[PDB]
Amino acid sequence: AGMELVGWLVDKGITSEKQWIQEDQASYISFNAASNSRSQIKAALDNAGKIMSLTKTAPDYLVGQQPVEDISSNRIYKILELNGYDPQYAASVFLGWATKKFGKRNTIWLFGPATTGKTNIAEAIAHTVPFYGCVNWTNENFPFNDCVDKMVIWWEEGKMTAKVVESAKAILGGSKVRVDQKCKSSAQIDPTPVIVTSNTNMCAVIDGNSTTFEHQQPLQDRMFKFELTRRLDHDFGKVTKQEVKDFFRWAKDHVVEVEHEFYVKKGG
Repeated sequence: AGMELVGWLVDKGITSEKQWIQEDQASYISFNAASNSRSQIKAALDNAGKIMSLTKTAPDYLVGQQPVEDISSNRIYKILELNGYDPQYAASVFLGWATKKFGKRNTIWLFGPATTGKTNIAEAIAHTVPFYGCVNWTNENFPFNDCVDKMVIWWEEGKMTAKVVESAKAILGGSKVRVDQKCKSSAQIDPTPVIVTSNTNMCAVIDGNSTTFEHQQPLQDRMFKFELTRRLDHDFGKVTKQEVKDFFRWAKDHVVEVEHEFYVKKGG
């Protein structure tokens, strides 16, 4: 119906024609059944996307709209239990994290070895959302260049530095900050749930030829830490976006009180 598509694209979280085809070819063909308007398709995709990135949030897409029958086979549910965490408890911190419920503690850190699935979970979540940012650090100058107007920020590797830590603490803590880009333009990063993935200590800040833990406690106050040790190995497979969607839906239908602390407990 003209540009009635813009409401649909936003609902499905579709941001590209190619993605549209791959996830729901049938509808692509259905909407364009009586002419394939280059110009119309383009402006719909653009309008959507502007609408998603500027006024929508992580929960609108991470929280699956379908009831979850058996969560026991969900790869995120497994890996949590495997490493000794109460699934339903861990789930609640994730849901609250995605929701900006624990103000300040706006970051989830998955610490552990290379095959423990930390990267497997983080990546599935970042890709489940319409817009996500990756904290580079290859650009030590502007490491947060890709963090504006995103629904999730994935901190995949590297180490903060003395010159960036003040900004880092704000993003990690969920506080609005402006990241000066000299003449060009000072970008503004709004509160965004951040997920960190590392095998090293993320609280250790590099300051030239020395490393410091001077910021350790402030950094620790903004995170929920998980420790993953059980090596999973091939055949476990990659957690899927659908699995991401069910986990958060399950977490919402079985929400328990969460302890506002750095180390996530394992009881249960």
